[PDB]
Amino acid sequence: AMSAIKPDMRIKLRMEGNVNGHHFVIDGDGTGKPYEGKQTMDLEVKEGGPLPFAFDILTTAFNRVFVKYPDNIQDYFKQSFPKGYSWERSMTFEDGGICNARNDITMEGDTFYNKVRFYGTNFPANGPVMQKKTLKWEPSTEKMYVRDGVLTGDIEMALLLEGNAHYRCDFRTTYKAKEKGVKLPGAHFVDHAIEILSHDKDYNKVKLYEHAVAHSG
Repeated sequence: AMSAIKPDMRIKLRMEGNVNGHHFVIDGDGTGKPYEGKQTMDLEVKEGGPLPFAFDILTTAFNRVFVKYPDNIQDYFKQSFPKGYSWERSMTFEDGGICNARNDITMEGDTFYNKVRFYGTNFPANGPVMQKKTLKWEPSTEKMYVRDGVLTGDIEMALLLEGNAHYRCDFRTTYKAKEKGVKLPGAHFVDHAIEILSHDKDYNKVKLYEHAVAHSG
């Protein structure tokens, strides 16, 4: 049988968000190569712009289907389709900032649909997020393992800032296939690299790119 996952897929996304009380809506239109672990999104703020905080804190919320998995590691996410899966994420920043995010991922035809919710709070008014001092996320390694019976990914993240410093964050994401029969994979790692390829001056429009590869170390 031919895989539910097609080698060239489109992506549709809407995020409803609130960071330090600032409400916003962002739409995404993208394409990706699931078996190459590559995807590109064009994002557009639809409400609440210009955003008064660093766009970078949102970008990892804009799907682990787009990972190049070797044949010796079980691919939980590609096995989650056609039905799909969802994830919940906590992001705990070094200065007390805290974000919680969720994505519900479904498939219709050649397109992944993403229903994203994003909540951030406790960011200091003088900190780099509210002051828009971020430059990029550094490439990262996500540790995939089963925690309390649920596939979980832990990441030590780092935002490069203006002025020779990093702003660090702990990610924990829980991943759940909609079909409860999908077998849990063995522990492994996923290397990520996310980058903004271009953006407007006020980040109303952003082009985003991610490359990810799975490995056993």
